[PDB]
Amino acid sequence: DAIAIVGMSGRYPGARNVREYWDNLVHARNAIRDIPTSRWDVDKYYDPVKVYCKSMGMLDDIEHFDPLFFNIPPSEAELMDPQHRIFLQEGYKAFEDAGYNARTLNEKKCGVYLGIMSNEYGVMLNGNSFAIAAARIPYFLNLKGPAIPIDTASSSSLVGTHLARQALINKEIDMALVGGVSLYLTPESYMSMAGMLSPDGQCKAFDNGANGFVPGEGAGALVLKRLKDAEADRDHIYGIIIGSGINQDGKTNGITAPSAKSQMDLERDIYETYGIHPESISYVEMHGTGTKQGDPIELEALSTVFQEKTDKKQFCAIGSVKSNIGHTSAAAGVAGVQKVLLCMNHKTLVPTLNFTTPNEHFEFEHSPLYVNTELKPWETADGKPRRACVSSFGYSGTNAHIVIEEYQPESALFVLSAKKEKQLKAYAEAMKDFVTSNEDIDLEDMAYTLQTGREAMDYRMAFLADSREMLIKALDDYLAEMPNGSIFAAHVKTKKSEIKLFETDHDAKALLQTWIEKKRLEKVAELWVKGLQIDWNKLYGEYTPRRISLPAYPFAEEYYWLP
Amino acid sequence: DAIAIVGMSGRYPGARNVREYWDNLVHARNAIRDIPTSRWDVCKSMGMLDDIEHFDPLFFNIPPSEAELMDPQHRIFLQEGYKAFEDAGYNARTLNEKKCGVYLGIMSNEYGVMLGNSFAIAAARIPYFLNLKGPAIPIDTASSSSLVGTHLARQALINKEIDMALVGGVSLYLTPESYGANGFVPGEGAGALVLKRLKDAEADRDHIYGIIIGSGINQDGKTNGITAPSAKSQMDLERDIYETYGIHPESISYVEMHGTGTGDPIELEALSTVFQEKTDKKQFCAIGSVKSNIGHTSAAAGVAGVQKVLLCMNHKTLVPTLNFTTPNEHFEFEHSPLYVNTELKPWETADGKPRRACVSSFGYSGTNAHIVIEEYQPERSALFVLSAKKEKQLKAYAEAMKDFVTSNEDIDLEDMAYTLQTGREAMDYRMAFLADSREMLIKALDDYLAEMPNGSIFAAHVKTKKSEIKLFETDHDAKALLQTWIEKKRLEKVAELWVKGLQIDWNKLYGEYTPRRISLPAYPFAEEYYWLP
Repeated sequence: DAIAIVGMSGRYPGARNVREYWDNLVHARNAIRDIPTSRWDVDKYYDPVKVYCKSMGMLDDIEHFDPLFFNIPPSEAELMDPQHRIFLQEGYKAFEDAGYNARTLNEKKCGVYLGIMSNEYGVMLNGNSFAIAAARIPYFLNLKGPAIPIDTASSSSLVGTHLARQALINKEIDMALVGGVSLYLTPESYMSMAGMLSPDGQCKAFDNGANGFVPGEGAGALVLKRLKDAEADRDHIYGIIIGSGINQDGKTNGITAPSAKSQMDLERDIYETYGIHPESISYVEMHGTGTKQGDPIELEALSTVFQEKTDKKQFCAIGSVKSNIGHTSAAAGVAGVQKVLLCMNHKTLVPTLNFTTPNEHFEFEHSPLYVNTELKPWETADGKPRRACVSSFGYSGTNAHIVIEEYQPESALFVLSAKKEKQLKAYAEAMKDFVTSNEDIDLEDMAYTLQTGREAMDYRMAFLADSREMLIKALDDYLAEMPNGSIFAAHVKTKKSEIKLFETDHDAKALLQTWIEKKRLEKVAELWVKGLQIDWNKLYGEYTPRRISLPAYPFAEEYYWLP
Repeated sequence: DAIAIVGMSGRYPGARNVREYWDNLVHARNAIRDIPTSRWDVCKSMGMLDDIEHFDPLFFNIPPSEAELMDPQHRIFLQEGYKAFEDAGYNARTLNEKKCGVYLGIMSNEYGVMLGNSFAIAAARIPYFLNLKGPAIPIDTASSSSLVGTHLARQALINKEIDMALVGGVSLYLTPESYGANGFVPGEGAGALVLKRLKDAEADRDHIYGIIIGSGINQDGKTNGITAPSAKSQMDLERDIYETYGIHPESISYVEMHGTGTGDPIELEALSTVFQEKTDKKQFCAIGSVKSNIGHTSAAAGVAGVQKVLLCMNHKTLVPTLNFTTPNEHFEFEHSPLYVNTELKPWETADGKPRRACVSSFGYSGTNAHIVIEEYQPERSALFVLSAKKEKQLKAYAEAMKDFVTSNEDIDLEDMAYTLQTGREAMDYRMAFLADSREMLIKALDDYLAEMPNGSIFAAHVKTKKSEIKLFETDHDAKALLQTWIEKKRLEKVAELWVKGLQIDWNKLYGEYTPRRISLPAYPFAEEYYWLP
């Protein structure tokens, strides 16, 4: 039936994580910049009549990777497509977002469905196949569901979502990691203009000035489970997928042109199959690429389908994050899904950009649809969960559309760890920022997530806190190296002898067990940082807190490029 | 539930089509040859396709100059995919707007680099040409690709998301750069299957090669190096399929192994262990690998193995696996359910049970597939018509038909005529004739090709005869006379008119015996050379 989204991670232009993404959306920020000479010299390719677009939504630090984290030799990292490297990182972080770690993922039947559509690095070099890109995560984490790359161009990551959903519903897998990654490394690729790109370097989605898209870069991942499992497992749930479908354009006027009729059939068939009335939908993240003949076709299709079922007018807001970040290609679907989930979580709609005058080939006034350009509350009537759709159409003519529904659910000991001390310090910084930004964080849920939803790695710190202010101060003291008697820290490999007593003696174990049961947190903390395995479940009696989303591992930022 | 395979087409080393492929398997032929300098200047061996440069772009409404810029993987699959539909007896008219998915195994980009050529487009060429409306997805899981695609198509069909699938794979080895058991020899190939729900295939009176009764896919996960196999994943994959679908290993009498000649002992042990969990019976399941004949055809490996199995079932015959002198030391056969079949022999089954077989396909990225196939057990002059887009191809079509009839002494003439009438598109160059036996049919095609006058043979180019058939298209008495003819047995008249362009309602030829579509030779494409510009 319903598929829960239980974890997410993303990296988009202007946004290193989904928190910065949300902040950028709320503030109507546009991330598109001129391409710098550190990528390639646009002057050497630019002609106005060659490339006619000089702009891109670009990711920062595409060369950065933490190969040692993944048991990969540094020299092999230079030979790996950065698409692979960046997805490996984001995919891993999505699992940590959900509160799953290597131990809890080991041997899981988790499918991996990866949207990917380009091979620039591998060519520049003359390991880098799409097959291997999709398999890196399963190899690392010892997953056992199928690992399949999907290249249906810009619908890839939504196609992958559809396949994962079907596999989950058929019980062939028990979890999925779905995602997409796109980079534009070369003037040659990004180039293919084919007439596709905007000379102004903006996706003017829905606007009469729409004249092509601006390429964008990105990487994102979602972790999916059947809703009944997610509820039994006490996952945190961002939203639910309640319908999806894929089809083809078939014969169009040129193989890259869209089909109104296919888009209508796709949407109608989904809504009929899954019993979804268009009146119940209040937002659609459109494919919305800002192409002159594409945009009106999309609007007219969707509008027509909605109007078959209702006479209600201007009840469904439409937008496209491509107006913020550009066209992120194989990652486009996952970027749109994330935007929708964030909007649902905060009960807020955010502006779509670059919209001055409606496209002349479509009349909005008598449409179910309207273009939302305002930051505003996402209102819903009565009890009802919010619902939204996401569309993603590819140049090869394979289309996808999904429907998402809002999910409506019925002293603490803080521990942190990393593979290197420098990354522990970066972790503490990330947590301090997060807590600073999130004044309402539930401290007991946060601690419980750090205890049970993160792997205990070799460099450790821990401390007690009963409030946000105390928590912030401990992290500050840790970072400033300023003495604080409630902060503990150690490198596990250095403390083996100091812990052995509690691992082998029967009365020591019984005293440790008693300590954990009577919540003697200072004692548990000192021993944990030294490497002692703590049975965290024993800390909790009648009441067990819940896993929540927290910042995920701060990878080492080591540069690797062509050998 | 069950998925029917209603069409196939294939092009492998030494075999231009599935009929030659079968002939080569029966005779234990090995297609591996030394790589010639015309490919590159030289492992010096490959299972190679012939004339990989050849394409018929005009047939596909593609400009000849575009053809040079198309990855021959795309071109060749477009041809084989099309032909699979014609094998099944479907044409552009009957496929138009069908919800048919396309799932294409493909794992290399050599041409594009040497130089439109994305995997996404490769999968979309057929849907664009035929106006298909199911999703078109390329699959790159390396050598398990075409079997992974078969699994996905099967699940979409079961879930009613599509009403037909075209599944296939294609691999070519174009560059030196991308290139007892001692490793594999690379092979080239392209193959396609057409799939439907069994209930639809029976209602539609399709011819059915076999049925898929179970499939699954999984991953190796963490192995010792990312290209190493996992015994445990292979076992879990097979066990899960057999349990999910209620399949007893005792019922299985052939397995087409992944069998790359590297890996081999892990595969044997896994499958043997799974079977032995459920049965004590010894040496009842033959194993083989067509990679011994044609090399490792990579993305196409799964489809090549499935086709071999279907062909074996259809002819109730097991064929030798090659290059086997002594068993791999790391596996003991004697007390195994499994035995290596090296004989051409009858495929025996007990008390009228359908034969069952499995096909395994494992990729270097660790995504595995396995399917289970079951044998399907089904419950006067004729008017032969042939047409092509050019006269030269019409002649090539007539030759292919004459060879087929010559080779097949038990062909049902009424089923063949029916297939030509209802299962082929009426194209601009036309011929037709009457025949009431195999001998007369062979003689008519011979006469046609030898240009010997024969009063039973008609032929025309449709664009040249327009004025001459208008008399029948619009008049109500003319339609009645035509309708009368489609009835008092004057096939000669129907034939003359058809070749000139008149649209005939073939259903009207049949009262309440209606023949059945069968497999016949498919379009003989123009063999035009296109390579790098």
